[PDB]
Amino acid sequence: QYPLVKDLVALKETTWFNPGTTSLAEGLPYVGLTEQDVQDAHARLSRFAPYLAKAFPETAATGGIIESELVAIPAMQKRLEKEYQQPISGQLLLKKDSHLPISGSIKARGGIYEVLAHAEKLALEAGLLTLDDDYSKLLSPEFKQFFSQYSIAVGSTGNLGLSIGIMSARIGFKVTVHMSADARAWKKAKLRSHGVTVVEYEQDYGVAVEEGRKAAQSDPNCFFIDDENSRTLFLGYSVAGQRLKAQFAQQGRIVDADNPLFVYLPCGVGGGPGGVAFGLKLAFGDHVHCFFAEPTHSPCMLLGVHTGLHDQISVQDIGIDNLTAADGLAVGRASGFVGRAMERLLDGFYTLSDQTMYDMLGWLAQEEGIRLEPSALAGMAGPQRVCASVSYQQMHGFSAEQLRNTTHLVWATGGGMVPEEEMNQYLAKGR
Ligand SMILES: *Cc1c(COP(=O)(O)O)cnc(C)c1O
Ligand SMILES: [K+]
Repeated sequence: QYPLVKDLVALKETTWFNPGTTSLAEGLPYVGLTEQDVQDAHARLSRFAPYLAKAFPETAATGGIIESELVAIPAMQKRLEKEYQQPISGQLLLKKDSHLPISGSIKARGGIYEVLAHAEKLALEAGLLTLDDDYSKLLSPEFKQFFSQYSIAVGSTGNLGLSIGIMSARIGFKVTVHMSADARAWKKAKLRSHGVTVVEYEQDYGVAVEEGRKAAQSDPNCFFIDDENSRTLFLGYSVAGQRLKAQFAQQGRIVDADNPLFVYLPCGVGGGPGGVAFGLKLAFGDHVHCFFAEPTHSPCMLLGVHTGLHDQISVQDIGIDNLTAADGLAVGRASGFVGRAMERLLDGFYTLSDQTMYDMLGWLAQEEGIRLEPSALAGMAGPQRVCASVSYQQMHGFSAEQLRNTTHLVWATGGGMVPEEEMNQYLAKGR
């Protein structure tokens, strides 16, 4: 076998288990954020819940908590064991962030949160709002006019654009989304139907984000959503940790030393999976084990963490084209901060090809009736990478029994809003 980086260079599916993981206590100083920060995010989303229930009536029945289902997928589990000839110990579950309301992706967590935090900040500073107000008052025509004086910009592939576009437009902000090549036509149409300005290019994610950042700095009433650097996005994602813990409790599922939880997180820039992993660590401690999953054509986070260069190296530095069917994950350079903040708290990083993603996407639809976009399948290959590795199991001291009592949680990150035509194209690609 090649050394790891040569696998990367060759676009071979590969797996790196992190030999420098630490206890939660030993890792926490390096995060730069705390459980108090995470609880402040929960509290902010709770303050906005009465606004959201009215602004987006699809959330009224939970109102307006933005949360997704946690489901068991034992038919898919058996299918994976059949197709890849590797047993999956324990139970396989799926977290359906693909089916979050409003924008149908994990970006409905961090993207939406960042937009709400920005509105709140402006409204507070204007003297228009206090923390103990009923936030549904923000729906008033006066508030919409207030927010119309401010603009938001974002670069995206873009579930992020979709999330920040739809939320910002509903609030009353002017919003422009700078879209990478190609970004799906349906997403641009969807944004334009919400009164969002979209600016189309023909370079990748990093260029779109760069040009979007440039345009927002030209105006003190324009706020750039910076997915490479925003801790606010990260915190919006991290809210998922306690939400999941509460679901596990409700469902009567134990997470402890004897019943470990392994979580498999698709990774673009790292804010999404990093933020979720942080919230998970605070919720479950040393008993949750987190794995990032990237396309073979975009292994930016694995590359950054493995080499210790983080955002100082890109996939293109190693001759990789950053072209993948997994749009949400087609990020060529890791986060400005997530790798350093989180490496001690991440058990491993792996890559999988577009074809693997497409094959699994079809199997999931066949076995479970759940239809996702290719990006959302990246975690699905994780349980078998982990179960096959004797060295990973020995590294962490996992017994046969602990492995039988493991929960494997695949984090689905997008797909619920993909139109039938595009979904049928996805299904046509798998074998
Ligand atoms: C945002 C996104 C991810 C993870 O993205 P990050 O850039 O790491 O935050 C994964 N899957 C989908 C479908 C996404 O939209
Ligand atoms: K990536």
